[PDB]
Amino acid sequence: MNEPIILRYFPVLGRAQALRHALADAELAFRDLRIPLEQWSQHKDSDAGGPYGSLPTLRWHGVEVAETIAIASFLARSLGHYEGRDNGEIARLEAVVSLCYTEVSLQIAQLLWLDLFNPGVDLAAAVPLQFGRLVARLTRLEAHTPEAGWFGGERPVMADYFAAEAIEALRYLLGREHDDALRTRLPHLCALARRMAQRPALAQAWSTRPQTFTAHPDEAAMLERLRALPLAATIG
Amino acid sequence: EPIILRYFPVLGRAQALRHALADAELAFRDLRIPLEYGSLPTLRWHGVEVAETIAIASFLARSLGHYEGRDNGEIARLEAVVSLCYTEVSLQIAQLLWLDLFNPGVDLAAAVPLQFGRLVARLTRLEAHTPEAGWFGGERPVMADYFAAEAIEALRYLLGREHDDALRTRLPHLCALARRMAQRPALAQAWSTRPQTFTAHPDEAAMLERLRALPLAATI
Ligand SMILES: N[C@@H](CCC(=O)N[C@@H](CS)C(=O)NCC(=O)O)C(=O)O
Ligand SMILES: N[C@@H](CCC(=O)N[C@@H](CS)C(=O)NCC(=O)O)C(=O)O
Repeated sequence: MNEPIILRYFPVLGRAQALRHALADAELAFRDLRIPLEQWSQHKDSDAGGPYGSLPTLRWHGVEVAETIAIASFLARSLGHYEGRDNGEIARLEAVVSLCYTEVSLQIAQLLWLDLFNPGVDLAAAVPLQFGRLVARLTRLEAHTPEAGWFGGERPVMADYFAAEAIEALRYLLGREHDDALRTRLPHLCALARRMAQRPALAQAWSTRPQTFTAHPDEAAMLERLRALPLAATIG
Repeated sequence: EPIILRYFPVLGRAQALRHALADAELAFRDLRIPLEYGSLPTLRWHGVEVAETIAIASFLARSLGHYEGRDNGEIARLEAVVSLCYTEVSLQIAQLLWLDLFNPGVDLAAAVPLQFGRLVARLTRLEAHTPEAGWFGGERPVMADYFAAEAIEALRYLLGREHDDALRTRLPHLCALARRMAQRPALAQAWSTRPQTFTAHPDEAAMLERLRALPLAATI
């Protein structure tokens, strides 16, 4: 299993799934190292945890990299995603990653952890707000999402991998009942996520896709509480 | 003005970007939009519209020559500092101020020490890789420096002056870095027009009072 590329994260989707996709889709051999949370207090102050004792981390041919956003940009540079692009075009692609990570992936995770991080919170009041913000942000991304192909043009770049996982994150939270509503509000992002799921070089990644979004002890419990709430009316 | 930064008249997501523009040899309009992807901050730079705080930081890093002569691993160390400082510290400080408006019904006495605790631990990890002299950029400041210094000011803003002594004790090199940044001559005008509130909260003053009444210095 001894790879010169190593991506380290927990056995969950949260902050790293897009990064897994970028590496698999470039047909790089890499070790998808999934560190269990029970074993993580051992890795915090070791090399796997990196300078800041947090995940994800990447090792790329001897070079250690930390933090999801920095890794994304490092990979974009390393895979040629910015070749022939001026700073303005690059910044547009980095805005997409940044928006998907900050406003969607971290927020979906916060919604799942909301009880344990905000004791006594009224889910029925708090969720519609935070969720409504989250959909509003994706709604604006959708307005600049191309009808065909990728943010990267004829080929996918980091923005594409993050945008597709932002849709899967949202779909995971809502459940399959509400696919029709998503397709109505986010048609171009939905279609892009579908295209990404069909890429042959991602077949193994889909095959080994992690089941949960965070390491929440009972995430299934939290979801059914979240899905009891009227989130569909927020979309429409 | 060919360069315009648009944000609210508050610190939150933009002060570090104001500092990067001011510290460079550059005229820019600091456009401050009354508190009343359709989101801010935005930057216009010689005809180019840029959005999202992190992407603006990286755009300026490229434009201002911050990454010249650095390999990709080096660039990514700097970019991770910006990302830690903004997403794990500055954004979370904002979250604490908005906490009971966004999480109606929350018990602050249990919630805050935990979230404030995580936030401090992150900065303490960075403290260990902060230089004793100079900047993350070496001889001159880069974006990492501006964000790191605003992360400290954010924390200080939240605690209050009483607990300054304990901060230096926990985070000497970041405290020194932030101090050094404040005395850069090129930033004097920025400090002169420095906004007085961190967020666009309806009544932040009142919210601060509530937060400081909790046992916050215990977290250090
Ligand atoms: N056509 C399907 C759902 C289509 C759909 O909504 N697909 C999007 C969600 S916006 C998606 O999940 N894409 C990933 C995939 O289907 O592979 C149905 O009849 O319910
Ligand atoms: N040491 C001074 C206080 C200055 C101070 O607060 N220094 C650090 C504490 S972390 C700081 O935040 N400096 C940033 C600044 O000068 O704006 C005093 O007590 O008279």
